[PDB]
Amino acid sequence: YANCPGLLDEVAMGEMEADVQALVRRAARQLAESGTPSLTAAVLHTIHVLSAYASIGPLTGVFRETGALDLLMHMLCNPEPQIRRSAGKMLQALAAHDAGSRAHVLLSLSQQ
Amino acid sequence: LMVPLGPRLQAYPEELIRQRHDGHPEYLIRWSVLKEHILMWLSAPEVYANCPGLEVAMGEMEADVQALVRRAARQLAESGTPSLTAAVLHTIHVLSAYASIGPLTGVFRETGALDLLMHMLCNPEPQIRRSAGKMLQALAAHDAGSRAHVLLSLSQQHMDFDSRYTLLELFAETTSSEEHCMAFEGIHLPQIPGKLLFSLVKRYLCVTSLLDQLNSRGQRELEFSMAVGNLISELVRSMGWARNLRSIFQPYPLPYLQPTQAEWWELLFFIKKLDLCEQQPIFQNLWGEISVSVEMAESLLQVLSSRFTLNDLLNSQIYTKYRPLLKRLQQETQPFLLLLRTLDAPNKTLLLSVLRVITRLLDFPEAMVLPWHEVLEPCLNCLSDSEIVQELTCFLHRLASMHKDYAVVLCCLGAKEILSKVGCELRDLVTECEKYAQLYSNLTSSILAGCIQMVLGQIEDHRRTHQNIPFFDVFLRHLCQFWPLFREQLCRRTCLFYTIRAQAWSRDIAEDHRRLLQLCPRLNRVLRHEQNFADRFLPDDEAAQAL
Repeated sequence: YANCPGLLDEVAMGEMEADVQALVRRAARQLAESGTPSLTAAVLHTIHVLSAYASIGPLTGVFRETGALDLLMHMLCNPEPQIRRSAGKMLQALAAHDAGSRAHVLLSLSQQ
Repeated sequence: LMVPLGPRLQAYPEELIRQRHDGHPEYLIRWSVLKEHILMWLSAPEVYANCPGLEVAMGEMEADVQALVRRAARQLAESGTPSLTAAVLHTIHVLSAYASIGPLTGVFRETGALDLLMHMLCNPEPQIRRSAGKMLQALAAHDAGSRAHVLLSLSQQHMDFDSRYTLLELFAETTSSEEHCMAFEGIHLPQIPGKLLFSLVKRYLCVTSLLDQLNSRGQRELEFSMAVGNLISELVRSMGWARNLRSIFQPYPLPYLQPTQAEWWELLFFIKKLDLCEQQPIFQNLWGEISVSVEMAESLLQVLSSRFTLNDLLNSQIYTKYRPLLKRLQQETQPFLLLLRTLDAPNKTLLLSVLRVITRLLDFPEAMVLPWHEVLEPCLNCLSDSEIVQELTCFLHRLASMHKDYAVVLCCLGAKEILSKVGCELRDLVTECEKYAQLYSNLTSSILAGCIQMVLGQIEDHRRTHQNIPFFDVFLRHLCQFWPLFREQLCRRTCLFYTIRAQAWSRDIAEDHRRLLQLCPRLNRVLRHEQNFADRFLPDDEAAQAL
């Protein structure tokens, strides 16, 4: 109020969070099925969709709330190199929103 | 697979982008060149020859996009809140993310999203407008044709020249596709005034839309013919350059060396140029593949010439082989060229008469038909006699006080620095708006490059057709008489095309050895077509030998 006062519909946000939860479920289903390149390409498309979902600013609380972190970590341990790079880009896009997600992600990534 | 392009140039493909006389699915692919990157259209057998390697979720995402658009309808209908714009912005983020997927383009177009973009056109929020532009850019990345359609629906809406400039600049920024992306020339392409730019932009949009939609077939023939003709005519006019106009392969008899429709094409184009009242009698007298006699063509040419831009046709080749002063200058724009040349020459009597005449003639607004602008190059480049210099400055000032479009034309001419070097109010005239020269340069260069892309791509596509767009001779000839750089582009294009075809033929022949007996006539036909191309469209025997 003293220095800069001027600087002072989430249903769709939560809906997209739940939809991303279903999408991550389907993506992990494809990851368990990642023995055929068709499902691998579909999983890459799903990961692109997941990143686009991650492009939001304020919904990081839901993004972690859906427990996407562990699924993403498993995806980083997948032998899909291009998909691994894409997931890394998605995590980096996530990083600007919050630091704690990144810290926990890499920290769990270390204990392998 | 590595493609040997040149002594230092090599190439290699990147990915499939799209699909489509074959009547079969096809594929357009980009190719990175290591020594920029090129784009090409191939066919599935040629794909297997050269590029061997390269579901219900689509339905789910389509339902998501449809429902999202339905929600965004209300998200935009309630644009009266600080949260309204932000929710619309989030919706736009989701959309532009979705439309970056190939299949989503048809869904968005089928979703009536043109209505959404239209509601975005009237955006007082510059953030919302630029976000819609970003969405359109993503749509163009998805598919150029859908982007053309959307921008046309935007164009489907005498508006303010400033508003016109705003809309056109937005469209130029948004539609800077990879095709619109092109190499800077580095050589002086002359100034392009504003209204010419707007008209040519409209024509280019028409041409691109028709070309994308190309694939009875006579409809496609007429569409491509009319679009290419109008574009070539407008580009020649705005450039104004129309006022200036043995063995093919060896360095026994050659079977290919031993062996008009385009005239009818010009005739039909001009008959289409005639209005309904004008064109109807000629069409009735005629009553796309009309067979005629030379006398019939002469009669049609006379009938066309007998009624009424006309001087532009008078400067053509088909005419060879087969307040009153303002209207007069309209009938003969070459008289305007003569006036400009007369001013384009010492003594003070001639130049004084020229200056006084221009001043006393501009007083009548009837100059709207005349361009009155082509001279502006030397009026600032050359002029420095005291009275003469004052007269030139006052003439520029009068032009500035007349038209803000002509003011922008002088702004591109950079009259600010010169009038600062000077008898100075013209500098203040130039100090009206200095934030449009980048727009002028960008739009002009991009449009010229786009036209060159169109012609080169058409020739490449015809290479498989082996069978005439109006005035195409004029454009390629003017570009033929720059030519080093564009010639480099042409030879690179031909090299890639023919390498792909040759590898395809070799792969086919490897299957069965009986193929060569049928192979020989194929080479005959190909070499014949190349010889025809070289004979019709290439002056320098050295150029033909290089090709």
